[PDB]
Amino acid sequence: GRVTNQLQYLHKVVMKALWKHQFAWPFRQPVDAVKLGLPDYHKIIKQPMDMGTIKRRLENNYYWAASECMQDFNTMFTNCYIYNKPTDDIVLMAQTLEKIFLQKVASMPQEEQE
Amino acid sequence: GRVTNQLQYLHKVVMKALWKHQFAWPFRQPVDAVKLGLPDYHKIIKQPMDMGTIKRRLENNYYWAASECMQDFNTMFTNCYIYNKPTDDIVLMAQTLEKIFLQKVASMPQEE
Repeated sequence: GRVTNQLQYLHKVVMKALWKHQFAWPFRQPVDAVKLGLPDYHKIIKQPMDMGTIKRRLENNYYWAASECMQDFNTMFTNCYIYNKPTDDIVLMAQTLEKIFLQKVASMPQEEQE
Repeated sequence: GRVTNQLQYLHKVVMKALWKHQFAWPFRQPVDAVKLGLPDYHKIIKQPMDMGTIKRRLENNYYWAASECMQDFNTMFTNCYIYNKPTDDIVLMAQTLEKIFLQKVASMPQEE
């Protein structure tokens, strides 16, 4: 439970950009395995992650460190690559979003503090 | 070339930690589909990436920005998750290495 300059950057710069992205819609809420017809989803993916969860954690001071937040972003993207077929559009969508995520992390301010 | 603080950090902290990790050996050279009996590998993975290539690139000043090297690390990890079965050990190895990657990149100096 902490607010830092990096957490504020992850929230207000990085997440804000990804959230509004045209490929973001599948990732803004938990995967709904019922609605989507995916009865094996929770057998394969043991740690579901989504932007809504990450955003709410940033608003509620759940994270102590930027790295913790970056790990949740990574789990979200990795779940997608692991669950889905190589040829699924969703995989391309996740790669596109993940490249922005990495690009933005490369300009995160580096006085990890608060 | 002079080497930005970020690329120096990627070389001396990130690659340093990953290259010597005990889970690193599958990733140190390009995947050999012949040796590994993986006829579909190059059909699924269109951009192979490996730590030997990235390390070479870091030594020979191939990179113009940190994000470029970081993209290569990401491609290497993602290749693995896309090609391999969810239950393969290699996936667990990749995840562990990628966690270190992200942890270190969290503390990377600022650009410029």
